[PDB]
Parts: sequence; structure tokens; C-alpha cells
Amino acid sequence: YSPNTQQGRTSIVHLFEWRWVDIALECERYLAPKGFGGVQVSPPNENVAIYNPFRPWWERYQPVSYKLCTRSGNEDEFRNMVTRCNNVGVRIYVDAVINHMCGNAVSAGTSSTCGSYFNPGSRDFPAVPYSGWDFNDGKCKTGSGDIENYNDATQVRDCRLTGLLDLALEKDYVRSKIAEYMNHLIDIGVAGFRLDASKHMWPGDIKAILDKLHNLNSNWFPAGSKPFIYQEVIDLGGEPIKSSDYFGNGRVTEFKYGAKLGTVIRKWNGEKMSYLKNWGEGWGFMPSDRALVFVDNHDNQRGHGAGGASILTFWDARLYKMAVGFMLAHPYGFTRVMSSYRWPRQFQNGNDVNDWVGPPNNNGVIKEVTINPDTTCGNDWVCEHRWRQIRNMVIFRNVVDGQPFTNWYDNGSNQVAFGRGNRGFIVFNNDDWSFSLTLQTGLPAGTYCDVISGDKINGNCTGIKIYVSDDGKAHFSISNSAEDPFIAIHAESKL
Ligand SMILES: OC[C@H]1O[C@H](O[C@H]2[C@H](O)[C@@H](O)[C@@H](O[C@H]3[C@H](O)[C@@H](O)[C@@H](O[C@H]4[C@H](O)[C@@H](O)[C@H](O)O[C@@H]4CO)O[C@@H]3CO)O[C@@H]2CO)[C@H](O)[C@@H](O)[C@@H]1O
Ligand SMILES: OC[C@H]1O[C@H](O[C@H]2[C@H](O)[C@@H](O)[C@H](O[C@H]3[C@H](O)[C@@H](O)[C@H](O)O[C@@H]3CO)O[C@@H]2CO)[C@H](O)[C@@H](O)[C@@H]1O
Ligand SMILES: OC[C@H]1O[C@H](O)[C@H](O)[C@@H](O)[C@@H]1O
Ligand SMILES: *C(=O)[C@@H]1CCC(=O)N1
Ligand SMILES: [Ca+2]
Ligand SMILES: [Cl-]
Repeated sequence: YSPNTQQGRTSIVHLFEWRWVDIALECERYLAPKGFGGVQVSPPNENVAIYNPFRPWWERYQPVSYKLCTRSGNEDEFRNMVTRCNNVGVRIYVDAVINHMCGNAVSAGTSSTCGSYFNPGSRDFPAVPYSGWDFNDGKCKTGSGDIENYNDATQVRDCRLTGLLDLALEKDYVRSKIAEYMNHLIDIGVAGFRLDASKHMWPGDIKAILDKLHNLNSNWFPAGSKPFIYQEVIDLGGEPIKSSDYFGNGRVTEFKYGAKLGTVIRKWNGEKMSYLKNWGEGWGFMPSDRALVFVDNHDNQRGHGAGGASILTFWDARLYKMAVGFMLAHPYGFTRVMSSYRWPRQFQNGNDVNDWVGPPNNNGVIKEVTINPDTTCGNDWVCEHRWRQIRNMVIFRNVVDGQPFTNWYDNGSNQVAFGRGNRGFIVFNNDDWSFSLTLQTGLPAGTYCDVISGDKINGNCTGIKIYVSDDGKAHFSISNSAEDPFIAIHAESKL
């Protein structure tokens, strides 16, 4: 349940589709000094090379083998990345796709990221190796062999998720091959795993697989360290399978979080920020110590999975920064920040027909992440983690770590504020009029740099300044027209 991040680091960033060499560099030049706790990488195992559409992002969720050979790099580069990141105190979490192999209708051949041969029709994946009796063909009871009804917990676990060849996780052999892959990653130095499609696996089979895992690499982690486990389970209520069914194995993705936040911030369905004062379990969310929270993830930012129209993304930058800001400032759950790439989003009727488009590339070769002089990224990498408003809130969360949610204020609409003990205070204005009031910050007297509009550098603030009096009060003024209608100050942004 523990992140195993370096003491004082409270967030991980999803460097979606980034190359191992770019992540290695990013850890050293940026994540370490900016206090990021770790990085969730895209599946590092060999996958199907899909040509139609052309190299979609989702081809990485169709395993061919467990060789660490993908468009992100080979094993040497993978090991290089993990070592360089651990050496500067930044952890690596692997997106483990262990519920299945490839689409059952994909053509046989060597169209894979490492050239391994595979035959879906004959359930043949010699590079692992897996054969027909390593899949749930005989176990699934649906007419199509695919998952057709989510109200039936059994088919959800024994049948094919959109046709993906379902592994027989009950078999000790399959469990062992998977554990072999995971231990390979653990011994290399990875601190944990995002268990992909966990809802589709029996909690008892997952447990069995974890039983075979090693302790974390003792060169970097203390003896007896168990790998961090967060299972992807989309549970918005209404279905028989509940997130709580996986608490025994580790943490669980809380998809209700971003869905709710998104509609509050958009002020949809009669909601407003003032309702957020009992945010967390007060809203029906799982226990804070089991929740892996986020505003958006790689699936719902592009209409996949379960997001809905309220999900906020870099596309809605202004409201997105506010949402991520609120999350990072609130004590509930363990926070994951999304880092995406841009694609030609083109809505037709209700759907983005370019939701398949993979990462920036030149004929299949992923483009490197260029860093512009102003520290933003080029080559279409959005790099939300480098946006000042988000990067500074990541540090904000580190600074107030452990402090209690306190000093809440609200105007009964969309102008709220709250503090974290005596270490941080944040103010939001999401009403269509000006927010100007003197508030109790619970902070020691002094001059603080607003970390949203600017930074603190060698004695001065580059943005807005807030003055806290001897009684902890400070005046705040946020126009409903402000570029970023929220302000944040903390112990370490103080002059
Ligand atoms: O030897 C040539 C073949 O090599 C590869 O075969 C591998 C299988 O694909 C893979 O599943 C695994 O096989 C083990 C079974 O998964 C495991 O359940 C058990 O099998 C039992 C079986 O359940 C039982 O009914 C049977 O009668 O006895 C088995 C034990 O002998 O152990 C299996 C063997 O370890 O490993 C296989 C060998 O690597 C290729 O996939 C295949 O195409 C080749 O023909
Ligand atoms: O609780 C008693 C009843 O349990 C049994 O129902 C079982 C199914 O038989 C069993 O297959 C299923 O659990 C397994 C998956 O089927 C399996 O392949 C995999 O290894 O993990 C699952 C659990 O880890 O679960 C149901 C419910 O327990 C049994 O069939 C009934 O007769 C018993 O009365
Ligand atoms: O590229 C970085 C920039 O991206 C978006 O425009 C954000 O809204 C802005 O705050 C950020 O500085
Ligand atoms: C938590 O993420 C890990 C897996 C469960 C445990 O004890 N540690
Ligand atoms: Ca399954
Ligand atoms: Cl996820």
C-alpha cells in the first residue's frame, strides 16, 4: 500500500508513451529537483505492432511476450532509465498488462515490437511461452467469448475484454510466467506496479501472483520492502464488482474522484465548489489510504474507459489547472499527475475519431521530448507536469504532507479556500464575479509568494504576493477573469 517513494515525495507522474531515454533524462534534470516521487511508465513488455490504424497508443495493451522491448526502448535502455531514476531518488512504476495477450483476431506473424512470432488464432505465443491451455476459452460461458454484460461478475473475469485473449490466471504456470516477468522488473529496480484491467482478474488470482514477488531491490529500498500495488478498477457504482474487493492486494484507482471533480469544476448538474468541503469519503469514495486519485488518466482524457463528458484535461487548461490544484492540495488519497501528448482531436457526432492516435512519431519512431528555453516541451508533448501551476502544486503537496485539512471557507457558491495545518493555504474563485476577502490562513505571519502565478527565487516573488498578519489573516483578491483564478501559498514560498 506504500508508494516506496523517497520520504517527502507525494506524487507520481504518468509519462504516457515517453521513451526510456527521455524519462531517464527527465528524472535527473527535472523530476528529482522538483520533488516528484515517481513515474508510471507505459507497458515495457513487447506488444503487437498495429498498422491499422497506424501505431495507435492502445497497441501497447496487447502483449506478445515479456521481453522488455517496445517503441519506448530495449531492455538496456529500460534498465538504464530505472537505475538513473533511482539514483536521484525518483521511482519507476510499471503498467503491468497481465490479464491478457493480444486481440484474438490479430493476424499471426512477427508484427510485434521485438519481432517475436505469435499466432492469436492458435493461442500461440512461443516467446513466453503460452499455448492454448493457458487461456480461458473453455472457462468463458458467453456466446461470443467476449465480455458482454458487466452485471455478471463471472464473465467479466473469465471472458475476453473486447476480444483480448484472456489468460488462465488460475494456473500456477501462468501465475509463474507473470511473476517471472514482474520479478525481472523488480530486481531491475522498479518500486511498484499499476495492475492493468484488475477488474477483469479474480482478486484471488492477483493475490496468488503477488505471493511470488520478490522484495524490492535492496540497493535502493530498505530490506523487506513490498512493491507498491495500485489496481485499475473502474467502479462508479451500479456493478457487482466493487473496488473494495481488491483492498487485500493493494491500492485501487478511484475513478469517482475525477468524474466528480470534473462536474463540480465545470459547475454542471447544479454543483459548486462549496460542496467540496467534505470531499473524500464524505462523497462515497473509498478509504483515503487505498485510493490512487487523479483528475484524468490516459483512457478517459480521450474518451476511453469510463470518463464521460465531465472529465477535465489539458484541452480545458484553465479549469484543468484548478482541478489538479484542488487535488494536490487536498489530503485525500495518493495523487497521480497526467502528462500527455497532443493529437488531432476531431469530434464527429459524439465521438473523437482520432482517439486512437499514438504518440508523436516519424513513421512509427516516437519523437524525443524536446525542452524549450521556457522549460515547456516541444514535439507535441504537452508536459502538464512542467506547467508552473501544476509543478508548484506538486511541491505544495510535499510541503504540507501530513498536515490536517483545516480553515475551510466558502461563500455558498464557487468561492472556497482551505489550509493544511500551518504549512499551506489555497484559495479558489470559480464564481462569475470577483473574489475579494480577508481570510484566516492558519499560517505564520510573513510575505508569501503565490506559487500559482509565480515562483520564489533568491529572496523575491516572481508573481503575486500575499501578506499574512500576526493573526494569520491575509487579503485575497481573485478576479473571475484571472488567468488562473486560484492562489496557493505555503511554508516554503515564504520570504
Ligand atoms: O514442449 C514443446 C512446447 O513448448 C511450449 O509449451 C509450453 C506450454 O505452452 C506452456 O503452457 C507450459 O506448459 C505447462 C502448462 O502450462 C502447465 O499447466 C503444465 O501442464 C501440465 C498440464 O496441465 C497437464 O494436463 C499435462 O498433462 O501435464 C502438464 C505438465 O507436463 O506444465 C506444462 C509444461 O511445463 O510450458 C510448455 C513448455 O515450455 C509451447 O507453448 C508449445 O507450443 C510447444 O509444443
Ligand atoms: O463459496 C462456495 C462456492 O464457491 C464456488 O464457486 C466458485 C467457482 O467454483 C470458482 O470457479 C470461482 O473462483 C475462482 C475462479 O473461477 C478461478 O478460476 C480463479 O482461480 O480464482 C477464483 C477465486 O480466486 O469463484 C466461485 C465463488 O467462490 C463453488 O463453485 C461452489 O460450489 C461453492 O459452493
Ligand atoms: O506549455 C505550458 C502552458 O500550457 C498551457 O498553455 C497552460 O495553460 C499554461 O499555464 C502553461 O504554462
Ligand atoms: C501496497 O501497495 C503493497 C501491496 C500490498 C502491501 O502490503 N504493500
Ligand atoms: Ca480475465
Ligand atoms: Cl489507471
